[PDB]
This record gives sequence, structure tokens and C-alpha cells, in this order.
Amino acid sequence: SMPDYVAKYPVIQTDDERERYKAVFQDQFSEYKELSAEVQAVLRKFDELDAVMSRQEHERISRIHEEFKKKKNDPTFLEKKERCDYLKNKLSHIKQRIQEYDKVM
Repeated sequence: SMPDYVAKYPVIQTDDERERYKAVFQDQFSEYKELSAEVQAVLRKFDELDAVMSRQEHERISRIHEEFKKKKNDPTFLEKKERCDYLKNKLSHIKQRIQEYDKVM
């Protein structure tokens, strides 16, 4: 699931290569923008929820706590957060290769 973007994106040598890196950046940045929003919306909600806190109160807390804990630890969510963290680093790598080439040329 996580290719080595350092090996796949070496130092840019030609404008054709720069254009190819730009197109990969645009394709991936749109994919990252969509995941980043979804991941961030979940994490912020958790922060709001922690801020809210009879033997009924004990029942309600535990109910909330389990529900809250279940959503943050969910493997589908954590796979998306992992893809998101990967993409951020991959995109920063590509951005840096482009900027480096522009500066030189």
C-alpha cells in the first residue's frame, strides 16, 4: 500500500520530468484533500466530545466513552488516517523535488 516515493521520484533533470511530477502532485493532492477533510472532521469531533464531561450519569458516560473510543480506533478510519499521513509526506517529497528544480533552473 505505500510505495517508496524517494526511489520513484529522484532529482528532476528535465522539464518533461518536472511536468510529470506536477501531474502526479495534482492527482494525489486532490485525493489527499478529500481524505484530510474526512480524517480531520473525525478527530475534531473527538476533542469536542471530551469537553462535555445520579448513577445514570455513570451509564451515559460509559455509553459515550465506548461509542467515542470505538470510532477513533475503527480500523477503516485508521487505514484512511494512515493513507492520509503517507500522502502528506509523499506530496511534500514531490513538492520539494519540483521547488528544487525550479530554483536551480
